[PDB]
Amino acid sequence: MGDTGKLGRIIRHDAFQVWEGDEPPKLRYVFLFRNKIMFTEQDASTSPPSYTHYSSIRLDKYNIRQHTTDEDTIVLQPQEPGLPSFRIKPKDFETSEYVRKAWLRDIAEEQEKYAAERD
Repeated sequence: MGDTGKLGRIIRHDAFQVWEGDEPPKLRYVFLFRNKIMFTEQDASTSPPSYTHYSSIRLDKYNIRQHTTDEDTIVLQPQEPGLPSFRIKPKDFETSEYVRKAWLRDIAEEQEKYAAERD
């Protein structure tokens, strides 16, 4: 790909420790930029593997669902041949939720600038 990438920071960027395609846990830094969700799956699979920003999702041709009622979880479903069903859990750190709660709302209406930009 190269090194022609910007910082973005236009939407949201947090690390969600979850399990993609039924495969063992990952530590992906989910970065939402413009209209796509690119998460760097920092997979501590020994040493050689891991995912150098290889995994990515686009809010165009993907199906998505969301769990709530204390258990907030964004679950995307593959409406494209290949993509697996991978969730995201509130594996933030100590106390949170309210952080990931905003993440849902973000998905429901990507780009803060579209509505009202802050900071």
